[PDB]
Amino acid sequence: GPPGPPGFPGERGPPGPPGPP
Amino acid sequence: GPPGPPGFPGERGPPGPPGPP
Amino acid sequence: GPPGPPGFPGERGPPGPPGP
Repeated sequence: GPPGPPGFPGERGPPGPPGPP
Repeated sequence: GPPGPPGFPGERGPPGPPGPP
Repeated sequence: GPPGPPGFPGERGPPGPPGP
């Protein structure tokens, strides 16, 4: 048969690194 | 034939950008 | 039929905290 539907999106990424001084 | 099952979940998103100065 | 393709990537992370 035909392929199933696409899976769900992943979760959100982690916070970025601290900013420069 | 019947369509297949849903796909695997997406991967986690990328890390965020650097914070402000 | 075969399983569907994997999902799309998640949301971009939040910006980082202010620098020193």
